[PDB]
Amino acid sequence: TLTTVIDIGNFSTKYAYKDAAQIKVGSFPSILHSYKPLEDYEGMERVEYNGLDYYVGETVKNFYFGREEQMYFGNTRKGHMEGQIRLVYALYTIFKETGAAEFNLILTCPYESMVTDKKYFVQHFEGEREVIVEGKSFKFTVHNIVMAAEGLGALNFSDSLNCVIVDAGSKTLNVLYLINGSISKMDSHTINGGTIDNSIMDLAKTFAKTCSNIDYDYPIVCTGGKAEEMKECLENVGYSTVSSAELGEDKPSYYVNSVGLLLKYGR
Amino acid sequence: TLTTVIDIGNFSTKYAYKDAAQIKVGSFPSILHSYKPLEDYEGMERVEYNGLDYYVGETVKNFYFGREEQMYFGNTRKGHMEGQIRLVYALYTIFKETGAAEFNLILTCPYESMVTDKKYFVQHFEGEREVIVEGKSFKFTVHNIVMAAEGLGALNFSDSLNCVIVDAGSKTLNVLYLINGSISKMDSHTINGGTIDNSIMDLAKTFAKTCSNIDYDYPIVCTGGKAEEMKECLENVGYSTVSSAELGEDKPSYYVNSVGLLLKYGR
Amino acid sequence: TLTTVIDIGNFSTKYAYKDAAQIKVGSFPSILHSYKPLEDYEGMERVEYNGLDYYVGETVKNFYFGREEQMYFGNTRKGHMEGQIRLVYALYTIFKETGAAEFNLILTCPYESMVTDKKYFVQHFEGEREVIVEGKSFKFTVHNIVMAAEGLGALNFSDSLNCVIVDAGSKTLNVLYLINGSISKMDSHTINGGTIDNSIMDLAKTFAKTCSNIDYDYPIVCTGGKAEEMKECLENVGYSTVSSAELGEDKPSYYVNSVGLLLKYGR
Amino acid sequence: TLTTVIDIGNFSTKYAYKDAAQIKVGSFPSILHSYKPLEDYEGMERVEYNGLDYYVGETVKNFYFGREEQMYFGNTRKGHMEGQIRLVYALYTIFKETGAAEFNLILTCPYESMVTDKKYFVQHFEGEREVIVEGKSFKFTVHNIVMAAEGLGALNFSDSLNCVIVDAGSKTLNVLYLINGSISKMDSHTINGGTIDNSIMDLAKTFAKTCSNIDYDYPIVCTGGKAEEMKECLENVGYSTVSSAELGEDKPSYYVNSVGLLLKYGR
Amino acid sequence: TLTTVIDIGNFSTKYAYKDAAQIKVGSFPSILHSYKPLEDYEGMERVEYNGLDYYVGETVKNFYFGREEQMYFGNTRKGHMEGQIRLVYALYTIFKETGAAEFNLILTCPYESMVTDKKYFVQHFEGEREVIVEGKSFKFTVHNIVMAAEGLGALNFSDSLNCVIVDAGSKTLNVLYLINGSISKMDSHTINGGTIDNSIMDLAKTFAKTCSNIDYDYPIVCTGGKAEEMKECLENVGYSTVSSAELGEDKPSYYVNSVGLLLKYGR
Ligand SMILES: Nc1ncnc2c1ncn2[C@@H]1O[C@H](COP(=O)(O)OP(=O)(O)O)[C@@H](O)[C@H]1O
Ligand SMILES: Nc1ncnc2c1ncn2[C@@H]1O[C@H](COP(=O)(O)OP(=O)(O)O)[C@@H](O)[C@H]1O
Ligand SMILES: Nc1ncnc2c1ncn2[C@@H]1O[C@H](COP(=O)(O)OP(=O)(O)O)[C@@H](O)[C@H]1O
Ligand SMILES: Nc1ncnc2c1ncn2[C@@H]1O[C@H](COP(=O)(O)OP(=O)(O)O)[C@@H](O)[C@H]1O
Ligand SMILES: Nc1ncnc2c1ncn2[C@@H]1O[C@H](COP(=O)(O)OP(=O)(O)O)[C@@H](O)[C@H]1O
Ligand SMILES: [Mg+2]
Ligand SMILES: [Mg+2]
Ligand SMILES: [Mg+2]
Ligand SMILES: [Mg+2]
Ligand SMILES: [Mg+2]
Repeated sequence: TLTTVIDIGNFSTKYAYKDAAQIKVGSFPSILHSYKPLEDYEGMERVEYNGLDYYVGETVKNFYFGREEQMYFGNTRKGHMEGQIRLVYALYTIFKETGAAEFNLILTCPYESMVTDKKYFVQHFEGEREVIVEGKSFKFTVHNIVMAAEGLGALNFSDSLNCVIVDAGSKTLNVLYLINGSISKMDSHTINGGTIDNSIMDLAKTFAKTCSNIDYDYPIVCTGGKAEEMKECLENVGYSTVSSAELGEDKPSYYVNSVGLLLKYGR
Repeated sequence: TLTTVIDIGNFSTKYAYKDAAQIKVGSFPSILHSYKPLEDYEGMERVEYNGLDYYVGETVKNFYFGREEQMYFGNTRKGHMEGQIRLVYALYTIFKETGAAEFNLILTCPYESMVTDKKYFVQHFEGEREVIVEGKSFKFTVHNIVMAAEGLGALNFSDSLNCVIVDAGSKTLNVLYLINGSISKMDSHTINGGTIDNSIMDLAKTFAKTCSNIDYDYPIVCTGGKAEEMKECLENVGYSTVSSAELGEDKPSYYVNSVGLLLKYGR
Repeated sequence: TLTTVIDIGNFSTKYAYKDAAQIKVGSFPSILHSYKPLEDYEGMERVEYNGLDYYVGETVKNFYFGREEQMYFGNTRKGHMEGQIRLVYALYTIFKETGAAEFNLILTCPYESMVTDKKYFVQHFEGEREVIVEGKSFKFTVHNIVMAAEGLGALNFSDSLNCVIVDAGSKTLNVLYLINGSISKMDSHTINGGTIDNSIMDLAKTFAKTCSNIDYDYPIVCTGGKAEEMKECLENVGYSTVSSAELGEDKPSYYVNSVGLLLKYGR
Repeated sequence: TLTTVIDIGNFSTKYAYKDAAQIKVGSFPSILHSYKPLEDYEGMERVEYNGLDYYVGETVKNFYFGREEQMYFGNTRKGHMEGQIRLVYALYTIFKETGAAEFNLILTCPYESMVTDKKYFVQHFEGEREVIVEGKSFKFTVHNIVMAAEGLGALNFSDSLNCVIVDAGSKTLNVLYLINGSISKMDSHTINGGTIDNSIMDLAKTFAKTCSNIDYDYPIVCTGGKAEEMKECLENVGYSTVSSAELGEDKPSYYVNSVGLLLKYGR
Repeated sequence: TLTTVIDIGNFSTKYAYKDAAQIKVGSFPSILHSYKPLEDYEGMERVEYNGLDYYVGETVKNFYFGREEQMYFGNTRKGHMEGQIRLVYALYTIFKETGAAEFNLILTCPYESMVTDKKYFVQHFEGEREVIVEGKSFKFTVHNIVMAAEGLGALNFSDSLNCVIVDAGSKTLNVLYLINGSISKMDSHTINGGTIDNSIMDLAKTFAKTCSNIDYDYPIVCTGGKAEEMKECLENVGYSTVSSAELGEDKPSYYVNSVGLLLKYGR
């Protein structure tokens, strides 16, 4: 039984798991399109789960040639009748690396939609499910789902236990105000707009307007894919003790929300 | 040559000047947004200064409809690559009332950032500058800048020369401990949080914790926009000789930091 | 029915009671903050009494990370709409040690506010009250309140019956000039400023200015948390017969105002 | 080389010196406070001597607005780590009137602390010292110190050589029983309490209790700042040959302890 | 109407009266202090008479702890604006023993101040006066005052009608040279200094210098509180027929000046 953490995003979908003492990690881009029976596709794979028939892979962006603003799920309630495909293809990708068919899912979600997502993640996933990927059917088992918060993976790489975790996402910012290893509910934002639509210098300045109950000596931990460019544009705003979370060797900044939850949670 | 005082705040930006024996005064709200070329705007005006293109006016708050916690600059180092627009539009508003193009600026700033702000206010303003407001270009001249302290305008309306000036601001409190017409540097706070985010009864009680070297018979001069509600919630704490600064006729309490510096300084 | 003495201070809140022939004693830090619903707190506890909702405990100081000068009630009229929580949580802490729900309160207060505090301590506490601590409701009974003076606990450890009790507090000094086991009202000071804000060498020298009707052979009994450092800095001023009050075994110097009133009063 | 006499008191500090045949005299108030870097002070001056940093001047009483019982050194062993500043600023004030940098100090002290004060006055003052007053450093030289008694200046204005000198001070009475131009050690009091705290009618009556080995025809010479009001309240007690010491023209009664020692001693 | 004799001294105040054939007698110590509102005094009582507010009683000496040379009125003109309180409290003490409110006062005074004291004893006491002792007001009546001499009480216990009465007092000696039951005015001394300040062996030797017109076979009657130690130190000087006056049973030597005037005068 393999306990893994799958950070379903909008630009990409990051999965992390621990087989040996090392952490094996990977991702795949979060662009999927309806079926449209094609002649001979190469860099995409057909996924069928629960009455759906979608292409997930690298070359699904070829379906959106002159309409490239339509290839990204925008700030929309992860785990729809379209967002399940990103999760069950992430389960298949782990199976192509290990051979495990019994999963303990550590899902990530924004903190505002914490108790809301249990309609869609829990009921559709009760063990002994089955996908049909590239014709070949695949059966897996998920018998417990631990729905974490999107941002807490950067807390392991925080020098202070009392900080603000800024998730410089792709369609949304997840400001997560944290006290003692615990998340304050009143002071945690979810700012719309991400690094795809907006520049970081125009996105770090909207952080300084929303979370303006923060003096400039307060610790800020930047995470997300644009983390090391986020802290270079917050220091020009005037914050001082900001530090982006850096992972180990050969793991870039967009695995921080996923790798750090593996190093902390899932007991 | 017109000597004027411009109190750049976070909720609003107050300007005061003296043409006749009277003091002509006014303000405009401190909400500005990036350009976004619009069809036909009515209650806002486009301002271009130094590679910037921002809307300043009454109806800029319509850009922040479902996101009203993003319309206010929060406690952030006045005179950025965004806060210059509030000053040069305040210069334009004076020009629409008098016709003066040579200014002597009496700027206000918090006392903690007194010697720090001279990188941004002095270097960008050296006379013969030019804005482009609503298409029509406008040229002005500023050849001396007197950077005052944010709160000293209430000192003219203080019965005692030895008092504490509490600036019940909008994003910050500027407690300014004063001895003999001079500002003590050790005992002057700058408390984060203002009347927008916090209630006054929860904000006057944080004044009693910080500036607790003050016995209850010591004079406190409340200024700012919420001044006459500030002194009604300090007397419930236990202070006795507190008195908010009242201006003349038809000038409300939020001009005290600006009008009082005109009646005292700028020689 | 348990007769106990609760010395509500500013740095801490000390409670003392007598169950066996020994005196069981304890305290908890006097830092409390508004509610702000948190995810999973560990070293703090929620207290609800009379329309209030506050966290009292060890880790409430984490709410005041970059603003550590805001965590202490400063010289402010004990028993407010915020200071009742320190008393009713002290009643709960005794209940977790004995199981008593009927209390005889020996409260301490400064001598200047002796007859003044009966608006707030008497009327809010008339027996059969109820707190809600950590969800679990708790009912107690207080049917008599003996409001003592803050400093008289050191009188039991005084070799002379005619002395000056110097309460080296945390926000205030309570100089209590005493004749024959009775408190002189004209010669009892209440000096603002304590050991948190001021150093003791700069605080013992303000004692020598105020209470300067004292010749150097007159007995001075130092109490408070900084008592044994208070007498080492009064002897450098020039006082000779000064002696800090020492308790029994395993009771430090900050219980003197509370333990000594149990050994003397509450009949 | 200028031989001068400096009567360090508690209300004021009187210096006297003789340049021409006349006596040039002056004083400055004895209120000093710790440093607290201020913006623009007017009637006070910064004094730095031997690791100290104090304000001495007229307007130092503005630091003690609601706490006016804290501005006076009370009966405390002249020449501390705070009382040296009153002496070295008195040396600076003479230098601003003459230009002398080599001093022969005639210090005054109470007779009880005659041989005791030589730890603090002699060792800290051995010539070639240096103060830093108002930024500008000042070097002086003191190579002999003649420690007189506080009261003997009134002996020159005494018609009898066998009298009692009553020093109606500010924090203390220096009754100095004198026989033949020499001071009796057994019959010289030092009564605590002065004219600041106590009224003279309640202070002259404590003289009649202590020095009650004095019949009513015995000469009493009243000195100090309240001298001519002291003799008007001793005659109501019943003393008959009491006469306050009057100086020359335009020198009030509080220079008697300082001017009279210049006219008698310092050989 | 009760005729009583009240010997106001400096160490104590002795009153004597005759209700039955016996003489009821008593005293109280002559230490009084200004008011200073105290919390709960035990062994002292508040006395208010004629705009005065003083504590008279046993424990008033606690007000003079480190200053014990200030608790005694020294040789100062009995019946001041402070010495009236000792008399009217002596009237109250008689009222607590009998219930009499109409007094015939036999006051004692030194012989030198015989005709002088009638300004203060007669005018302030004209019947129907009123004290306020311990809150409870008390009205009395004094309609004749017989001002005796301090020492004549020992004349009843003198074997010779031609003697010298030596009053070994507390602040003064009242040598009273007596011929035929009548007092010689030229040869009656009043020597300053008493048994408090001076030893008797150093006080009996000053008697031998002043009243040196006395041969050693001449009768000397020692009275006062130190009477039986006075005659033991006059016999070492060389006087032979000296005999201290001894009262009846359970009346010590300090009632002789008061009891003996009751047995002789007041007709
Ligand atoms: N598989 C990947 N390969 C390269 N860059 C990536 C990858 N995944 C994410 N990134 C970088 O991360 C940014 C997106 O941030 P990310 O945290 O992945 O968004 P989300 O919150 O949707 O996961 C992109 O701009 C991209 O530069
Ligand atoms: N132009 C205005 N019209 C009405 N109310 C105002 C105006 N400007 C300020 N106020 C009042 O003042 C408060 C803001 O305080 P203010 O001192 O103006 O903030 P700042 O320190 O940013 O200038 C607001 O809550 C508002 O009630
Ligand atoms: N619970 C505690 N644990 C350890 N030290 C304490 C505690 N409470 C007080 N002290 C000591 O006492 C000092 C504060 O003095 P205290 O008399 O408690 O202040 P207050 O007058 O506000 O009660 C602190 O500096 C601290 O060293
Ligand atoms: N510089 C001064 N100006 C006016 N009055 C003074 C001055 N110095 C002293 N006095 C008077 O003298 C009194 C204090 O007595 P003084 O002998 O100066 O005290 P100290 O013994 O401390 O020197 C004060 O009540 C004041 O009236
Ligand atoms: N009430 C008293 N109790 C005990 N001893 C007393 C009392 N009154 C006087 N004495 C003794 O008398 C002495 C004082 O002499 P006294 O004649 O009382 O003085 P005065 O002339 O002032 O009355 C004291 O030394 C004391 O020993
Ligand atoms: Mg993400
Ligand atoms: Mg403002
Ligand atoms: Mg305390
Ligand atoms: Mg003096
Ligand atoms: Mg007598």
